[PDB]
Amino acid sequence: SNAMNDIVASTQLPNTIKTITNDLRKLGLKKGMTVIVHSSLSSIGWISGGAVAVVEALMEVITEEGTIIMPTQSSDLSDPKHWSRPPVPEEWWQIIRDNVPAFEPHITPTRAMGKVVECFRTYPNVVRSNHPLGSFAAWGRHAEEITVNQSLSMSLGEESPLRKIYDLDGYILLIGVGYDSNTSVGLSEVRSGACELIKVGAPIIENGERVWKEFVDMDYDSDKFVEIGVEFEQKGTVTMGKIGNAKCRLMKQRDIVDFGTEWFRK
Amino acid sequence: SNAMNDIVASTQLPNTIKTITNDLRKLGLKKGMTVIVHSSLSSIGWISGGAVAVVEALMEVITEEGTIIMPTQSSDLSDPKHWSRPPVPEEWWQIIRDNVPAFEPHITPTRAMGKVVECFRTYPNVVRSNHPLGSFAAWGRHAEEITVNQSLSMSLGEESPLRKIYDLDGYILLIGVGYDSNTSVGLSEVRSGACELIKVGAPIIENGERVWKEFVDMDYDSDKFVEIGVEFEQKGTVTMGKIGNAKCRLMKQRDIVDFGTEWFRK
Ligand SMILES: CC(=O)SCCNC(=O)CCNC(=O)[C@H](O)C(C)(C)COP(=O)(O)OP(=O)(O)OC[C@H]1O[C@@H](n2cnc3c(N)ncnc32)[C@H](O)[C@@H]1OP(=O)(O)O
Ligand SMILES: CC(=O)SCCNC(=O)CCNC(=O)[C@H](O)C(C)(C)COP(=O)(O)OP(=O)(O)OC[C@H]1O[C@@H](n2cnc3c(N)ncnc32)[C@H](O)[C@@H]1OP(=O)(O)O
Ligand SMILES: [Cl-]
Ligand SMILES: [Cl-]
Ligand SMILES: [Cl-]
Ligand SMILES: [Cl-]
Ligand SMILES: [Mg+2]
Repeated sequence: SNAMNDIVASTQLPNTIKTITNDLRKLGLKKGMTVIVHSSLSSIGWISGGAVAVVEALMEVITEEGTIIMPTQSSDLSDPKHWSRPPVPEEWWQIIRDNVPAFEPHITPTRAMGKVVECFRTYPNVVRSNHPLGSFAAWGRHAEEITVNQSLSMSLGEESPLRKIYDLDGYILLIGVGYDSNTSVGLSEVRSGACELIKVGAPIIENGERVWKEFVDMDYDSDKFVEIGVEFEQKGTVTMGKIGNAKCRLMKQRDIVDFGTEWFRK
Repeated sequence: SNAMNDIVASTQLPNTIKTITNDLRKLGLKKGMTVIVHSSLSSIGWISGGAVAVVEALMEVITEEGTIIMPTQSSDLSDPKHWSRPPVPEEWWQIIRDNVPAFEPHITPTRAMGKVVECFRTYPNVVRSNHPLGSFAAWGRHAEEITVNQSLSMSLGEESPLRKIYDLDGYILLIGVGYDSNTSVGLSEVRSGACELIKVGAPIIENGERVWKEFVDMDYDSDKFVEIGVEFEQKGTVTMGKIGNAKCRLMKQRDIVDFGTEWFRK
C-alpha cells in the first residue's frame, strides 16, 4: 500500500541513510561502480529523509569516482494517438502536438520513474541526456560520457546511455521493482532486430524553437522483459538481498543484455 | 476508475499553456504583480504538459518584472513528537532526530504543497528561503528580497516572506483550493496572538555541519482560515473565475491579512 500509516506499520525501525548504506554494501554495491538504478520508495518501508536518504545512501557507497545512472523518462511528451493510460479523445491529438511544452533537460519532469528519480535528477552535478521521451540522468565519473550524444531515433539503442553502460561493464540495481522496470533490456530488443519499428513524435527545441518532431523507434514492450527476467534468474547470475522491506537485485548489465538479445532471437 | 481517467472525463478540451495564460489574464493576473500562488493540479482538468504548463503560464503573465511566490514546506524534517499524519512509534523519535538529512534548499522536497510547487521550486532561477520547515520559493523581480533572511522562529511571522509580500502590497492566487491553503492568513494568527506556541526542531547545515536545531513556532490551524475566508468574501473584494475546471480566487494579501488579524482579536 502507498498509504503512509501502512508504510510506517510495515517497518520495525526507521530506514536511514546509514541503514540503507549498510544494506547496499551487503548486497554488493561498491565504491567506483557504474550502476543504473530502478526503484520504488514505498517498497523499502518508512525512511527518515525519504527519497533524499536513498540518493545520499547511493552516493555515499558509489562516490564521485563511481557513476550512478537513472532513467528520466517523460512519456507524457509522446504522441497521444497511442495513449491508453488513460487515452484521450481524438479531437485532442493535434491540439496536444501543437501545445505540449518542449523537452528541456533542466525543466521537464519524469513520469512513472518514482520519487527517487525526481529527487536524484535535481541534484547538483547530475547530468541529463537529450531525448524528449527516453532520457537518462547520471552522476559521477562517467556521467558525461554516458549521457552525451543520445540519438533521437532508437532511443534505447547503440547510440544511447544503455550502450555506454554496456561498454563500461556496468551494473543494474532493482530496488523493490521487477524486470518490467529494467530499461537495459530495451537494448536487447534493438539488438535482436525482432520487435517492430514505429513512428513516434515528441516536442523538442530545434533552432531555439519548439518543433513537434517525428522520428523512428522500437515499440518497446515491457511484458517480454518480465519473461526474460524469469528465465535469466534460472540460468544467469543475479544477486539478491533486502533494503528494508524491498527485495532487490543486483546484476551485471552485459549479462542481462546479452541474455535478452539471444532470448528475443530464440 | 483511476484519478487520471476521471480527470480526462471531466475535461471538454485540453488545458494548455495558452488557455491557462488566457484564463489567468481573464481572472485579473497582470504583468509585474507580486503574487503568492496555491494550487491543485487536478482541479484544473486535463493539462497538456501538467505542472510545467501551469508554471510557464504563470511566468508568461507575471514576467520577470513581477514576482511569483509559492510555499515550499518540508514538514517531514520536523521533530516527530508532533507528527500526526502519520504518527510514528516513540522508539523512533531519537533515531529520526539523529539521522534525518539536513535541509538544503536546492534539494529538500516539499510535502503536501503539490506538483505545481515541486515543479516551480527546481525551475531555473527560482530561489528558495533558508527555513528547514516553512520555506518559500520565489521567481522574478523581488525573488531574493522576499526569500532572504527568514527567521528560524515564527516562520510565518514578521520576518517571513509573508511580511515581505505584505509590504509589497502583493496578491494571493488560489487555484482550485480553499482558504485552508491560504498560508498568508498565518500572518494574521501571529499578529493577533491567536494560536498556540510550540517547541519544534529541524536539522540544518551550520558552519559546514549537520546540527539538529531547536526553536519556537506557532501551531498554525488551517480550519480557522475557512471561517475567515467565508466572512471576508461577504465583504466583496475577491475576484473569482475559473482556470479550466478550477474554482479560483485572486485577492490582495494586505486585505485578507488585515481582516484575519481583526477577526482573531474580536
Ligand atoms: C521498461 C522501462 O524502461 S520502464 C522505465 C523504468 N522505470 C523505472 O525505473 C520505474 C521503477 N519504479 C517503479 O516502477 C515503481 O513501481 C513506481 C515509481 C511506478 C511506483 O513506486 P512507488 O513506491 O509507489 O512510488 P515512488 O517510488 O514514487 O514513491 C512515492 C511513494 O513513497 C511513499 N513514501 C513517501 N514518503 C516516504 C518515506 N519517507 N519513506 C518511505 N516511503 C515513502 C508514498 O507511498 C509515496 O506514494 P504517493 O506518492 O502515492 O503518496
Ligand atoms: C495554510 C498552509 O500553509 S497549508 C500549506 C499550503 N499548501 C498549499 O499551498 C498546497 C495547496 N494545494 C493543495 O492543498 C492540494 O489540495 C494538494 C496539492 C494538497 C492536492 O491537490 P492534487 O490536485 O491532488 O495534487 P497536485 O496538485 O500535487 O497534482 C498532482 C495530481 O494531478 C493529477 N495530474 C497529473 N497530471 C496531470 C495533467 N497533465 N493534467 C491534470 N492533472 C494531472 C494527478 O492525479 C496527480 O495525482 P497523483 O500525483 O496522486 O497521481
Ligand atoms: Cl563497475
Ligand atoms: Cl541502435
Ligand atoms: Cl519488494
Ligand atoms: Cl545531513
Ligand atoms: Mg537540475
